[PDB]
Amino acid sequence: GPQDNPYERGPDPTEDSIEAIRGPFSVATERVSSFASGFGGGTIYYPRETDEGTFGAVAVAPGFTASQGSMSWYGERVASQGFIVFTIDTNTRLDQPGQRGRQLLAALDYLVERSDRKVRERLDPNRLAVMGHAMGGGGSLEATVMRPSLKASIPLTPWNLDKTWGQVQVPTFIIGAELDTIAPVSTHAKPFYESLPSSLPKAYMELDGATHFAPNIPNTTIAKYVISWLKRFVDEDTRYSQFLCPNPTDRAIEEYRSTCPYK
Ligand SMILES: [Ca+2]
Ligand SMILES: [Zn+2]
Ligand SMILES: [Zn+2]
Ligand SMILES: [Zn+2]
Ligand SMILES: [Zn+2]
Ligand SMILES: [Zn+2]
Repeated sequence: GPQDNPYERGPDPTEDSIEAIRGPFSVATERVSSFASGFGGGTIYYPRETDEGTFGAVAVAPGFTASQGSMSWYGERVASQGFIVFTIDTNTRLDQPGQRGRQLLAALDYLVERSDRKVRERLDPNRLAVMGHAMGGGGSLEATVMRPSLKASIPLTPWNLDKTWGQVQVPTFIIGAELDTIAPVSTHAKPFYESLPSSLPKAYMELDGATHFAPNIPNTTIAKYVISWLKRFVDEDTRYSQFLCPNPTDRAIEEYRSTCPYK
């Protein structure tokens, strides 16, 4: 309940509520011009109801050649669970993971400093996270090295030629696609996960039968655990621990690794 955690938002969760296309908050959007400094603009999805307090935020990057449209479904699916979600475009579609990491941070700074009052008043600027697909997922990793105060990081089918992440301090949930041929899990997702410190709160979820582009369309397995990870780490909301620990066993999951329990 709220008495034991000022960041709890929404009713106590169930598998129904974390699998739902929409959570308990209605959502509005603020579009941000590509002319914004430091990144290519995007769309901010935010909860409309203010009666429970302010919210943490997650910036969400797409992958190589891709635009915010490839990530749009995350916007309201996650924001409706009580988050500000900023699906960005990058400066160019050809940007690499390091560049994408810088841009994720620029998008977060935009939320804190430059966003429309409707967004700004709903934001707890102390509770920020990153997520991204493919090179954008490599960017999520990069952003956490650049800014260790981030609360959470969710690299989705991540791509990065840098395979070493032993300096990461941010709780990181990597989602792999078993059949990925662009960012194969053998050489991207799994080594990244294994390189993160074993004392870091972390998880690896591999999706059975999934291709590289699985994160770009609604996927209930991705959504429910993205929501749970953000709740646990952005909101410190231990009502969501039940879904993360012990390891999920959903049929769609090829394998799951974790450092449960998350103290
Ligand atoms: Ca720009
Ligand atoms: Zn509570
Ligand atoms: Zn490295
Ligand atoms: Zn499989
Ligand atoms: Zn279940
Ligand atoms: Zn079911």
